[PDB]
Amino acid sequence: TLEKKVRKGIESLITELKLMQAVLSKVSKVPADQLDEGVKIWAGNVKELSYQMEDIVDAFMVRVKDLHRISAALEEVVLQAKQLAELRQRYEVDPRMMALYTDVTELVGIEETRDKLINMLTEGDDWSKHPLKTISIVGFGGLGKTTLAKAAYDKIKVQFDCGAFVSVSRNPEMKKVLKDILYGLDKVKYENIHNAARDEKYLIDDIIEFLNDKRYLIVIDDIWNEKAWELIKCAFSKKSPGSRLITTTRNVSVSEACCSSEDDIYRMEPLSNDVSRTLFCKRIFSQEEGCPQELLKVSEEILKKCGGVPLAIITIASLLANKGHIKAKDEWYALLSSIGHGLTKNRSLEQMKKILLFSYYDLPSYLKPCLLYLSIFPEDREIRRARLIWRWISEGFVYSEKQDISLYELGDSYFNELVNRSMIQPIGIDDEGKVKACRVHDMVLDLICSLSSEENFVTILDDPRRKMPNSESKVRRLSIQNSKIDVDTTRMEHMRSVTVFSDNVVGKVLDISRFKVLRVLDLEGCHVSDVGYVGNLLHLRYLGLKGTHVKDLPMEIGKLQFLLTLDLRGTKIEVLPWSVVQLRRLMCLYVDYGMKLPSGIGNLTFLEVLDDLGLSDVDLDFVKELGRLTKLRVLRLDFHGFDQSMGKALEESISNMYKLDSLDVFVNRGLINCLSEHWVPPPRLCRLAFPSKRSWFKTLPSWINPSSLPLLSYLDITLFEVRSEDIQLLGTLPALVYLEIWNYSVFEEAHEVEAPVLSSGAALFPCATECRFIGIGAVPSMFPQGAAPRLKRLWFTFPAKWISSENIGLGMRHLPSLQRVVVDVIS
Amino acid sequence: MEDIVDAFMVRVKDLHRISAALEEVVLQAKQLAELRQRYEVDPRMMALYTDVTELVGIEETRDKLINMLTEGDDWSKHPLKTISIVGFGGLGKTTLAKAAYDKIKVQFDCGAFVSVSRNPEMKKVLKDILYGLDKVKYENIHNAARDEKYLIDDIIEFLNDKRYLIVIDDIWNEKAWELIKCAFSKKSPGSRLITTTRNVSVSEACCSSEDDIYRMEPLSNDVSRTLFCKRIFSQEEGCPQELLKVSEEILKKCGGVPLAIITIASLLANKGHIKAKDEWYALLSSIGHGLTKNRSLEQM
Ligand SMILES: Nc1ncnc2c1ncn2[C@@H]1O[C@H](COP(=O)(O)OP(=O)(O)OP(=O)(O)O)[C@@H](O)[C@H]1O
Ligand SMILES: Nc1ncnc2c1ncn2[C@@H]1O[C@H](COP(=O)(O)OP(=O)(O)OP(=O)(O)O)[C@@H](O)[C@H]1O
Repeated sequence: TLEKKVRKGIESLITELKLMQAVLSKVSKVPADQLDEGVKIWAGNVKELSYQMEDIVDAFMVRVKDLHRISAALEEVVLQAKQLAELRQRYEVDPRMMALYTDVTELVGIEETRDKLINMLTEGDDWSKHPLKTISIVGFGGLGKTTLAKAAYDKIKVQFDCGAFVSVSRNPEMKKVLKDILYGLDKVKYENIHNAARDEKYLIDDIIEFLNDKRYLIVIDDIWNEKAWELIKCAFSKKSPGSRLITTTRNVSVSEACCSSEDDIYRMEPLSNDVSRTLFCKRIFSQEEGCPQELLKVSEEILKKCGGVPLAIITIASLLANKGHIKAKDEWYALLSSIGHGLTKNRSLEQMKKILLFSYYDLPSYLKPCLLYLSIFPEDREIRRARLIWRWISEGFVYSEKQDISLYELGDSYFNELVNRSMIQPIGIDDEGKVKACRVHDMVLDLICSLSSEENFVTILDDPRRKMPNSESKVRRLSIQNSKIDVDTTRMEHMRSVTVFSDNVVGKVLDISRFKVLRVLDLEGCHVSDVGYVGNLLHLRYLGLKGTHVKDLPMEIGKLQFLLTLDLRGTKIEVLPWSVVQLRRLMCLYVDYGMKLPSGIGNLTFLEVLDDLGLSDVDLDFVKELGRLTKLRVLRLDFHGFDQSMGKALEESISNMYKLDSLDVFVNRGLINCLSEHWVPPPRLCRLAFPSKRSWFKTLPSWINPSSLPLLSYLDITLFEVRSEDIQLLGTLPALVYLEIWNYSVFEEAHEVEAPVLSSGAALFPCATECRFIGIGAVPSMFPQGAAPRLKRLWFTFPAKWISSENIGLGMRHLPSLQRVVVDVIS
Repeated sequence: MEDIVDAFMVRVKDLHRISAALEEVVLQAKQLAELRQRYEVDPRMMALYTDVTELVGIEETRDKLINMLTEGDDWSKHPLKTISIVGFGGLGKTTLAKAAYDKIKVQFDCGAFVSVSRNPEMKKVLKDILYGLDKVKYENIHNAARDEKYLIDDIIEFLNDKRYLIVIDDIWNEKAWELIKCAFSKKSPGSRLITTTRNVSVSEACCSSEDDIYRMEPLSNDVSRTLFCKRIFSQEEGCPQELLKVSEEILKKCGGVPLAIITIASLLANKGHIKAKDEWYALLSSIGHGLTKNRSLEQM
């Protein structure tokens, strides 16, 4: 009856959504420089309609009284889209080229870095008989990559026969690039080469035939989208000893497509603090620095902001001193406040903003919003990547149709794709084995915040900013920050998300239940426990309550039929309500071992990651129940009171799981009567940790074999005894990037540190960067340096009575950077 | 709409439902109309520049081809003849032609390796033929734009009293080739032509005799095994001993196309057999339903 017309209109809305998203993606490709203002205004209005109809369709999906409301809203938004239609019909060089021409005696700190680039390629030019090699230089935004290549280039040209710079832009024309290569080789024979119009191929043949019996040193820079470089590499495919190539790029996934060797990849780092200070004082300051003595702290704090990027500091210095330091200690602070939120809205600085937006424009779709989402988080802090992944999934930024992907690995791939585009610095390694958190450069972060605020993507309340938009109704994302004064929340009815950063004003001034529709709720670090209204929120996906003093949670959580996250670390709650099996969709459950889980967990079939499951006073059915739901990828378990044949029951029921990637079991000072020696492990596994040290195994587990579980890269194992064949067996394993073994009896009984030996094989360690042995003697005279090619640190124990022995054959420099080690010695 | 029409035509009470469906289908047609109005290099070219000492099995077929066209070179007074090579997808038809071309080249006075696309521009093709014949006299021939005719005459006059061995590959739509044939119409004994195409029905448009049409066949199982192991493995195939069965089964699906084998060998060795017995089963199972949606496989 009435349901049929709305059920029919919904997919019409969906088709319109697809068309609008297509045109929005097309119009956002062009830089906001060639795009006329009329098309841009129309695009903004289209974007607003896009949000409104997404909200209507989502309301329909979650709800199905209300049908009348949905129908009325649908007719209204149709009228709006119609009316917007006829308005539109009714009313209708490279910025970095100059840098290339800069005075040589204007670059500070260049010579040493240039020498490092030269002698990593010309060391084989001595005996220039080696096969040709390419040296790739990587970096982010602009930090000397092209200049350094030219300094090196202009230095070593007497000892070759040819050579040229060629640049490749964002969207090259291959014939143009090839004509540029031909022109630079010889400008006489190929003087009018840009007029000849053959093809992409005959001129490749000509360039090949030209470079026979010659050493040249061709350098190509700014190569993006590796598929473009696979054309040029065919021009360089005949044997030519003593010839070399240089490549510069912002994509670190294209550099390994060159030179096939990680030692040839040149990661280059920002300038050091003192070098950056010297450059900064060379531009503004004439010859001395001892005059101010009052803005020195200001210069320190400014140089900290730019970090090390020769570009940022060059631009800021040019802005700061037009003629004899036209500004002093007041507008310096005004600039400092302006950066972070609004610095770029200025003059002579917009030059560099295009150089930074190059990378943002090169991003494909489905990644522009993911990058723009970073504007939510504050200026300088590490951002846990798991938080970003779950927030992205809950927001709707991640989606697919393949059904062979668990929609989480997809988000991880998006994050890694952001990393390799040289836009966010990854730092640290988490407990799951991947990047822990990420940090974004200060200039880039402030620049993207402005770009996001050009539309209504987010809204930030900041004391330095202290600014509000004119339309309170059209607010979707809010980021409360240190500001705690103007907390008006009246006319934000369709609020997509909200998050609060370390504020005690929350709750007493905030009223969140008033947000009838809400998709994620993030409450890191707050001190509020009054959660009794989340039952009213039915669109919620992400609910973060880490460190929130939440003592208890409402019984009616089961109503939140759509839900994907519950983070409950650091909370005061110790028992979950029974109304949690009622949840049908979930992917993560971050709980601590103290809390007690109600029975019925086996119904949460869609669960993807489980963390810190406490097994205390558990019956057999509950232990067996975890095995029916097989979608886990990460599982963390600890226990105190079930150490019986139930252990073997669980150990067998785990093997039902076929998608694990990590595992770790925690137990106090006991033999592991859980893992049985006749049991198949999951086919896929990477981490397999065991962080307890008071615990031990009697023997090396039998199921540990090179045959099964071939993808391991981490052990953290501990055993009572040790054998000289166990180490050899561990050497049969393929990857095992990380190594750690503990000898329990050594630290607990009167046991002597013996010297195990690898008798069989040659290397048994192709790739193990880290190796740790505690209570086990790993003498470095176990094999010549041709055994473990990559091993940055090694730990072992050396008894003092072996000083007089002859088995201590160290002193030679092994292949990896193994000259830093402090071995624990025992008398 | 076509379902509505067929329903009416077969049926002729149903008039009421048919009419209702008619007006509502008109409704979606109109609605979609205004909804729409509201909003407004060759992959196989790089393969040509591949290392010679990587091909496996080219010599036997290449020697057979050379002596089936060069057999009359002794007493080089036989009239010119053409050889068509027929195949599907990638079976080195182009590579084999170049392998033969690079060997018997010193014993001709001219020669050109010229390609034709799906939709050729005849002026471009003939300019390419001219440029390959002599790169000095006809250096900037691609700039000059006379017509389809005078440059054909230029070719004909240039090919007076010479033996050339011109090879033209990837001819589709024989109506294209019958224009090129007029370039080679004067008697020129001791000179020959080589033609490749994925369309067998345009080969009998060439050479007018079945004995010259060269059907070419996929690789044998042994040669396919050698090429498959040479790309992935280091030097010995008997080292794994445990994915050998998976290897032969996955090789059976490619059959003998040096292409499928080359793509699978590249995709299956990212860095020294990235994993075994699991991803190889993934690629065996992924044939049929989703293997195409993958990475660096789109190039084929
Ligand atoms: N050591 C240095 N001393 C002084 N100025 C420098 C130094 N290195 C770079 N610059 C200047 O900083 C600007 C950075 O441009 P650069 O040549 O680094 O671009 P790039 O590294 O190729 O980055 P992009 O990939 O964005 O082109 C240029 O003006 C350059 O001259
Ligand atoms: N016998 C061989 N040994 C090794 N590699 C080969 C062999 N034959 C072809 N290849 C490789 O496989 C691909 C074959 O290209 P091919 O010559 O088949 O194109 P083609 O026959 O003209 O077919 P298409 O109709 O696709 O153009 C190239 O990558 C070639 O290098």
